[PDB]
Amino acid sequence: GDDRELAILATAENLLEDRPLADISVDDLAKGAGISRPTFYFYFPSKEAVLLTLLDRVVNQADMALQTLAENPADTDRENMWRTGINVFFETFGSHKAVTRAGQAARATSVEVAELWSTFMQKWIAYTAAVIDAERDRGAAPRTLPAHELATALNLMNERTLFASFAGEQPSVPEARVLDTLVHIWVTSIYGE
Amino acid sequence: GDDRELAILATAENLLEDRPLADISVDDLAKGAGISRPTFYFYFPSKEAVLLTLLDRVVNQADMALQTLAENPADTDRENMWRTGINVFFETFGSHKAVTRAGQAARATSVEVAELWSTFMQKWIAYTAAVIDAERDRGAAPRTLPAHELATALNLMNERTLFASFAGEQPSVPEARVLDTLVHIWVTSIYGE
Ligand SMILES: CCCCCNC(=O)N1CCC(C)CC1
Ligand SMILES: CCCCCNC(=O)N1CCC(C)CC1
Repeated sequence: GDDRELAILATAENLLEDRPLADISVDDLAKGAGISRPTFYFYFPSKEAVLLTLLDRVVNQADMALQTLAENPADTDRENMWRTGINVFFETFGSHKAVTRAGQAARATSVEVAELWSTFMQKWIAYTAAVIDAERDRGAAPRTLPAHELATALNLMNERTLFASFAGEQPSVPEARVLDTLVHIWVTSIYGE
Repeated sequence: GDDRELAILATAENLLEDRPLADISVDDLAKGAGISRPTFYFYFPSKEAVLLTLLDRVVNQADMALQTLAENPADTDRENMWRTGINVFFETFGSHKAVTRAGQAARATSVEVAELWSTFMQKWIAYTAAVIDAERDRGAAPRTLPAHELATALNLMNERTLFASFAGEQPSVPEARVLDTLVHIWVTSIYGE
């Protein structure tokens, strides 16, 4: 019923590991899901609408996990608090590299993708800034930069840096080193005078 | 003679302020340069080869300026040393926003662009790492992260962050705040324990 939808989504994610969206046809999506081309079009208006949904589930999965984290503070030092948080994005997006990769290229092309990306980045930065302000109220962090400006730049560091390594871009931090690399820069910029 | 070449380049840069490369024709480039379509094709094989050259001159201008900077150390504190360096990329790319913007989208499309980007990023990161290692040998910076890993992440922060503000992306640091924002994170991650 809507299992067909889930089949189209899985087919697309599987196919995107091996070629870009450009070299995948609706034909290829329908085939994989075991439906006709016109039945495909019942569920989605384009291959692009399939990417968008994929990215939507990845982004919301990241977001929900961060909500679960924020509701249950891990009992640990500040370094470990930040690491646990950044890890939500490392694991989540790192488990969906094809979708991550395709979503990011699609930003230049698709206004819906760009907006979806935009909404969640705003949210996570807002959250980052809230935690930093809390850390300054507490007395644990110095009032250096505007919290929102710092949060913005740290989050953009994480987008670029997580995605370069996920794609094996030259240059990039190796994936097995990227978590530590980011946490250092976060902790040191948030706590440093 | 090759003034026609310079005319094509200026026409393209002027046109790119107002629409993407997709909505600019070879016709539009030839017109602006005051040549025929076939004479255009004498000088460049595509609109894309025109972008590539544009980006090449922007990137080399950035690079040469950093070479001039490295050869003549500005006599100042460490914060100001880094700021002066990051400023080379702020000013250079910030004076060529249309080209910057178009080059970055073209990375997903054009393998020549991606490689050109790749080469210079490797160079600037290598330079960043060399300066940090020097700062650790001097005794001025602690041996925290692997210098090259740190350099990689800081440079990727700068790419993403400079270009988001240049494009007025939501979200982004405002352009009049981005220099200070970056220098803070650099100095604090390089000098911090
Ligand atoms: C895919 C990267 C998108 C943004 C990455 N943001 C990020 O790392 N955060 C968000 C704030 C949390 C407290 C943990 C750190
Ligand atoms: C367009 C951004 C590309 C990379 C930006 N790199 C950057 O800011 N650097 C390079 C190292 C210098 C010592 C100054 C700081």
